[PDB]
Amino acid sequence: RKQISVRGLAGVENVTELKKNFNRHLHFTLVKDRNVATPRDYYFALAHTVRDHLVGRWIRTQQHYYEKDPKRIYYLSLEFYMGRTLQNTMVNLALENACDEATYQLGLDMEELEEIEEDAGLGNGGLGRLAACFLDSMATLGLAAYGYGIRYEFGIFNQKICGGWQMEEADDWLRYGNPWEKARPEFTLPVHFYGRVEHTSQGAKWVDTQVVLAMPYDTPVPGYRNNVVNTMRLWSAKAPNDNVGGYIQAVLDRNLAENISRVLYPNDNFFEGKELRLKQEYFVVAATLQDIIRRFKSSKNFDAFPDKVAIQLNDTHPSLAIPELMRVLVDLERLDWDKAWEVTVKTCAYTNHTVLPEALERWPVHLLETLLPRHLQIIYEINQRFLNRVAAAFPGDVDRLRRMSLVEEGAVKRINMAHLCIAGSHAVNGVARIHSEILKKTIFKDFYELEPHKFQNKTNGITPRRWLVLCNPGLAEIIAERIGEEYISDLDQLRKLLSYVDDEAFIRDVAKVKQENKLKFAAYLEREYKVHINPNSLFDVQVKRIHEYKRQLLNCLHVITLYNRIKKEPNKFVVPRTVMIGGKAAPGYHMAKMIIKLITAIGDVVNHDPVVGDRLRVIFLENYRVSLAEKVIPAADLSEQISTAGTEASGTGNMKFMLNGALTIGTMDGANVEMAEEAGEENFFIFGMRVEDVDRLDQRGYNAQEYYDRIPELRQIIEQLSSGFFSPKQPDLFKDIVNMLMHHDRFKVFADYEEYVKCQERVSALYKNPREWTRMVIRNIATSGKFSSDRTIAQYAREIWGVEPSRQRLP
Amino acid sequence: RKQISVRGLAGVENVTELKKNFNRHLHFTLVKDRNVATPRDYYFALAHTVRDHLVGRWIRTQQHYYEKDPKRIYYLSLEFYMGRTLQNTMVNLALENACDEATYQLGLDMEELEEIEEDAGLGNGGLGRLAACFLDSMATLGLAAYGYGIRYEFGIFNQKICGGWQMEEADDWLRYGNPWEKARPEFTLPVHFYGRVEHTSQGAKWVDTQVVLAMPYDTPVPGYRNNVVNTMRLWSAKAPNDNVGGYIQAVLDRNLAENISRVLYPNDNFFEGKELRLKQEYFVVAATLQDIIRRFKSSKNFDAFPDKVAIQLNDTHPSLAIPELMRVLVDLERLDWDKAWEVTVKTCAYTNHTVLPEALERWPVHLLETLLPRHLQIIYEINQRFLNRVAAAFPGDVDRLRRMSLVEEGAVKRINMAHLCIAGSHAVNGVARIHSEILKKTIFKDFYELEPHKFQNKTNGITPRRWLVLCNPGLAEIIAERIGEEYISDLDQLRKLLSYVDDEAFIRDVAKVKQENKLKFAAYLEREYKVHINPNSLFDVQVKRIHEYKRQLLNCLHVITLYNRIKKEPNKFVVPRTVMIGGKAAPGYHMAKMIIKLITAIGDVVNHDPVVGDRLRVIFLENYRVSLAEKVIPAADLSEQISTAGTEASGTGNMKFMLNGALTIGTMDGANVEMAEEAGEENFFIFGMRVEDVDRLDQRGYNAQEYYDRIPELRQIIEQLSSGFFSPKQPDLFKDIVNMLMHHDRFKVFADYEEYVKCQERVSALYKNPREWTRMVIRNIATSGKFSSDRTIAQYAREIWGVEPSRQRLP
Ligand SMILES: OC[C@H]1O[C@@]2(CC(c3ccc4ccccc4c3)NO2)[C@H](O)[C@@H](O)[C@@H]1O
Ligand SMILES: OC[C@H]1O[C@@]2(CC(c3ccc4ccccc4c3)NO2)[C@H](O)[C@@H](O)[C@@H]1O
Repeated sequence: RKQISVRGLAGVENVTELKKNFNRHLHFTLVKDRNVATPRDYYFALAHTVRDHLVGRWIRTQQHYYEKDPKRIYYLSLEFYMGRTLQNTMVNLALENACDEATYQLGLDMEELEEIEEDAGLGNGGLGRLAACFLDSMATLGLAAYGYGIRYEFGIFNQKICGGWQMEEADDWLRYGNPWEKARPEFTLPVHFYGRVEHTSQGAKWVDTQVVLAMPYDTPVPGYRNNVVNTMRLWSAKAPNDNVGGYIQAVLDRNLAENISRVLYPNDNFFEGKELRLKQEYFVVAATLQDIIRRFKSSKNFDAFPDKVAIQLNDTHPSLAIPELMRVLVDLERLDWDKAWEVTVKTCAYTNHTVLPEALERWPVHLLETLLPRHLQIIYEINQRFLNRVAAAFPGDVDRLRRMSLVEEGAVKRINMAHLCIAGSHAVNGVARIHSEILKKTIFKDFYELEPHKFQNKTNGITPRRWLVLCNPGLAEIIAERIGEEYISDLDQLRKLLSYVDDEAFIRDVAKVKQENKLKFAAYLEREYKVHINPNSLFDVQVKRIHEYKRQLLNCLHVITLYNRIKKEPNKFVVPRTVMIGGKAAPGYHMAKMIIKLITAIGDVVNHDPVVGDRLRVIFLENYRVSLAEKVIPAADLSEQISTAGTEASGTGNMKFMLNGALTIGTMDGANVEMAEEAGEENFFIFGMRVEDVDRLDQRGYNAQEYYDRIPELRQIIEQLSSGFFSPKQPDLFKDIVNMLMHHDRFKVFADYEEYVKCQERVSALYKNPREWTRMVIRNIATSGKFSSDRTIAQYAREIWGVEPSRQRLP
Repeated sequence: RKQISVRGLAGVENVTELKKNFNRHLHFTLVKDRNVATPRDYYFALAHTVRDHLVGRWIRTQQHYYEKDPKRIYYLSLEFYMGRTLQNTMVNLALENACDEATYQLGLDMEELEEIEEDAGLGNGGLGRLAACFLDSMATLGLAAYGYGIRYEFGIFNQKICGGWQMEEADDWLRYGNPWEKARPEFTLPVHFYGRVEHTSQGAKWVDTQVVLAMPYDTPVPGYRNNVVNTMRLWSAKAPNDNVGGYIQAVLDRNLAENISRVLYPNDNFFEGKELRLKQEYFVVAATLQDIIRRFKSSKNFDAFPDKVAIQLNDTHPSLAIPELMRVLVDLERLDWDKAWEVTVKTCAYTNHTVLPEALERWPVHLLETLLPRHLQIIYEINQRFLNRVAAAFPGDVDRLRRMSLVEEGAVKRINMAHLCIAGSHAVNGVARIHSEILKKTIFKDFYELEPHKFQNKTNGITPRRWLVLCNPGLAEIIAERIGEEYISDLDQLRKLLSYVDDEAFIRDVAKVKQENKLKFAAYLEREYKVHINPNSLFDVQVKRIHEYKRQLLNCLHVITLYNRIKKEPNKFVVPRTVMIGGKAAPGYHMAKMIIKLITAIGDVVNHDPVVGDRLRVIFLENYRVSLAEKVIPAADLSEQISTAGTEASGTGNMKFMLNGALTIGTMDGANVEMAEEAGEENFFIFGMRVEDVDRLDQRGYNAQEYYDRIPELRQIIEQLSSGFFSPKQPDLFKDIVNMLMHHDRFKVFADYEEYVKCQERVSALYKNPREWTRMVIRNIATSGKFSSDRTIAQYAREIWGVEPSRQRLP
């Protein structure tokens, strides 16, 4: 427990001070005493005690940036998937052992207290979590960086499983308050909606608008033991300051404006063109850019703006920053268009995260005209000048003009926000090598040919603080025992572990740590859900949002295959497996909801077959979220990363599993390709179509029937699904799944079935050899260094932002 | 400043500690340093520092009640007009001088900091303010007392005057947070609405309900220097725990339930039968009674309930407590009806505050059936048994049965909540002697004849902490200089001041203090509104909610009379006056809004007539509220208390003026009668019809025309109003006022005009003699002791609650 050296020192005076301040907060802050105090009270007492330790550094860091006047980095995102904050703060401030000891002396288990904290679940998955890892890395690398987003009252919904189906409940994460945020109502700013444009004496004027106030809440972002504490600023919607029925209703109607920040849109990789979403996007953009402009002016004429400001667009969601910056510079600051545009492009950079056409933002022009009339005007002017440049570069190429235009023609005329982003940014990057290459090759080929220098790659990463030191201290410890602690903010040092592939002690310890994590996760499921899992089974884990492209269905086909093979040959030994699948489906995503039901339905049969017993178990992990990822990933043996080649832009869950001692079964997709490159393909369970094979199938037409006709075992499974074998009380329950698989499968599940099953056989074969399993694991952990988000951020800093990262400690 | 001894000691170590804790809060709580810190930051730093001093006493007091197990007093109100808390806390904890010194040493003016605090304006006027004074007195008298109400997000609206008209703005009092409250989400309770009744095996069951959660916020209520800190618990509405459009809308629709605690209904003396108001009333009642029941059970079978619980109903607004208690005792606790009813009546007591029929609560039975079906059933059963008692007591008296029934017949069948309250309470009281007498004489004569022992008087009071020591420390000081400090919680000791009616020093000092207060108020108007007032004028003040019965219009007639008399005889000396009128009109109250416009319109003419100059000025005091009352009342020379005899149940503003060195012009109405009795009528400017005279006019019919025909000066004014003299750009602007006065005046303004004007002449005559004015003032201050809310509460305690008050200090 405390034996773990990476968790820091429990200094005698520090422990004494912590206990004193713990008790002080219990008394003065919580207004409790030990007689009526609950574990929740004790969590809050600890949270406040720990938060106090951030204050000095937080003030000093922000003063430091004022004095040093570095270029400031503004990371704009609609999502920040932060998770819990207590343990992270302790780790980054080197207080974990001290607080553990302090709480122990008070008769409390700190780990029990940590479980009280709600996730800040202000994101959907990978995109939101990337933003969170990025904040952590930017602070650790000493960058003057500011996360900007929306403080949703309700984050990603809490998932309940009832009758085998997903049920959604409001994520009321602020119910007991957030001890980490500091409300800043004094720095509230006005955001404008609707209205109209007057073109007059000085120029254009946006008038007759409806105002929504943006109230900022600042959350500290501690760097790893460098005394840096940066800021995440999240905006909250507030109704503007200024008959009985009339009056009362008028007060109640304040809710309408305040609804802007009420709830996170729960879609992963899907664009839903709701007006409320558009308001949210403009809300963050307008308030944020006001802050940026104010800070710029309070630092020493807009020529130096791009020298002192970088705006990073987390996908196109804050793309309105481009026309908003132009609006402020032209309409308010009175710069000429050309200069303002020069400034804007040098300030802004765009990160693309998605490949699926339905995930791209294309807003109807009518909606933009009504809500943001001046922005639409500016977008049209941007388009005219941009297409003039295309026309000059490629004279007579009319189709290219049509393809590149920010304006999409059709029944409903729309603005392509990705096109706007490329036009208005000096850099455009994808999120893994394969993805960034395909951007230049197909998706934005025309833009790449116009401005090749714009296009970059920044392979994603994860923070080794949250995703190793916090969630897997046992693994962190056995590593530090061999190579010291430098790797925690220099993850490439993990390559030193290749020297221990034949080290008996290290082989022993790696396996020991994994088993400890598996026991702990089994204890979690037993405690929280009364679900029993076989501790001596292979933990086969697919955790990620439920999506057709991510192919949970392919996993389902394999699970049924294992079941059917057992039933055909009950006497034949098979490596016992616990197959775990978890993830949320978007509320409006019918197929994803059906897929969850199929997983539970498969479990209903498999988990109660006496011939199978504990040899195979299929469980659906309820309410997959950051806090759960921190529990299950360190317990995983096999990481399922089985998206159709070309569909997962990068993935980040893949990296978490690799860092935490799981072996990977995956396609050559997203960052899987680079992970396999780093480790050596011999150390990865790579299977299935490459992108080239998918394209060849698309060329001739994907016919699922061919695979059904040629694979007896697949045929059996489909017939089980169709006939009601997995839904005897409702035989036709899965007809939609069967129909999609047979006739309308965009993701070619059947095409990878045979290779997947065979690859899984090789997984089982290696697991039968514990020594060699663990040695391959070592080869994975040791080469996961590239996938630190420190590496990613250092690249953003040097290649896009023009700032030099620094691990230098503040006084 | 600090010379003021009543403000306590500035102990050296105390000042040192306060400065240290001030700076600590600025750093750790506010996350600021002296470079960026605003006066608001400094206010909050002081607020947190002062609040810390309540904590020990607050915990100790509540533990004391658990140990001592006294009878607990629950004061249920829909309104708590608390005002600001910073100064009050300092006064009651003897910290004012210490904090003044501490802040001074830090380079800050504490009075400037105090002005930053928002009023907790969770009431309309007198009723809400009475509740607030009562909380203060109950803590000062060492009673185990709990205020229970609703934490409105928006209190009484902020009043703006624009173009001479009232404009309403949302009172966003929680914008910067409330440092005084402690959120208790852990003690959240479910409140049920709608649904239906099942009568089954065990009995009746309320099922299929919609749930709204009640989250409590506790606010400390310090007694005067007795180390007692009681609790005001205010409930906040929270939505219960458990397609894309569908999901998002479902989350947004949480606002509907949460609207229950959104806004205070802004009506003074008017019943508006809105469903939302009914929900608010049940919301407080249901959550509160759950608390009461829980505390009762956690203290040592329902036989002892009335021995350990008192429920005081602040008017009929929480009247649902009666059927709710019956519901819990019968349906949930399984007591037989008779026993439950015995318990209920002994537990509950009802205070009636209003005389006007339109202020009485009469809820349509259809609304009660839909919203609270089980409560309606219980009400009907209460009615049947109660009328059985009436029938037994008065055999054959069928009309009495009809008159006394809780059920009112007609086109819309309604429940009379006052009747329910009398039936279900062991005590019923009015709020001044005249009012309590008329309850037994007319309004509830039938109930008085049935149960005379139920009927009591409890003349209202005001706290001499807020209403003397806080708002008028200069007066508090000159009093303490002669008689010591005991009077602060023993106000009857002010009678000792009668010994100083001929004391030259005291006459000098009383007049000096008044002039100081007048200078300060003039400085306030100049600073905040750039309005200049004549410091050497009589400050003639009518501050109270705008109501026809309160007769601001009569004041208007007198003001115009003064103006017209000056114009007729410009050379004749008149005592210079500044006539100040302030108060909010209910948003839906057209006549009240017109009256505000008339006051400003009169000012528009009078204040700009060069013949008048500074001899007469008429100003409308914008946004009258508790904090403003604390400023203007100590500056007042003349207190306008001019309600039609029989219409003001008590009044409390009257008492504030008397305590603060103003002489009173008033009718024999409400507590005015007792005030004049205490001081001697020779020391009051009493004028106009007595109740007997009003009744005689009602008997023959009020004909306003008679007065118009007989009073030339009145005729002139009405013709000025009709012809557009006070609205030249809109000649007919005041036609509705004129029409009401001439043909539909329920409050007989014309009937008191002549006596009012003549009485005002006598006011001016006495003001010409400063010595004799001040001597009469002394005679008023010295006899204001009866009107301490300590006296009132001691009476409630002994005569209704069955508890003995105690000024005993806690350790
Ligand atoms: O770069 C971070 C990650 O970004 C994605 C895209 C993505 C996402 C999330 C929310 C969205 C909302 C609207 C439209 C597209 C969205 C895409 N979530 O995960 C990619 O699917 C994933 O491969 C990548 O690792
Ligand atoms: O007892 C305290 C005071 O109570 C009254 C009654 C009152 C009031 C306030 C809000 C109301 C809301 C609905 C119905 C009646 C109401 C009466 N406000 O002032 C009386 O009008 C006043 O004379 C008395 O001093």
